[PDB]
Amino acid sequence: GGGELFATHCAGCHPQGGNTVHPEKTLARARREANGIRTVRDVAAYIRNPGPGMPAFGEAMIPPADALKIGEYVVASFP
Ligand code: HEM
Repeated sequence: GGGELFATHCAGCHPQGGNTVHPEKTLARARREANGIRTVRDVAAYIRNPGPGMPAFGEAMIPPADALKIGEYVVASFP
């Protein structure tokens, strides 16, 4: 499940869709979209080449199908 993948790999730094490292860059829809992360595929692609301070999630670690599940959970969970 997308929710479980998020809890495992992302919730530590993005609890409830926030950001413990860079306060301004939360997962809230308006914030992420202002930075070009709008679609499920945008989220999936972003984790492979993220911004400073965020570890990169390669395809070997998180296969395409799972990256999409994470994206599906992110867009629906954080308005
Ligand atoms: C696969 C799980 C994760 C997802 C889905 C995710 C997703 C995102 C997204 C969409 C953004 C906003 C990008 C922007 O607006 O420019 C972001 C930013 C960020 N994430 Fe994550 N993240 C994940 C895991 C992590 C982890 C584990 C950490 C903490 C070690 C982390 C730290 C950050 C930081 C520091 C930023 C700011 C990057 C910058 O300053 O450009 N993220 N993340």
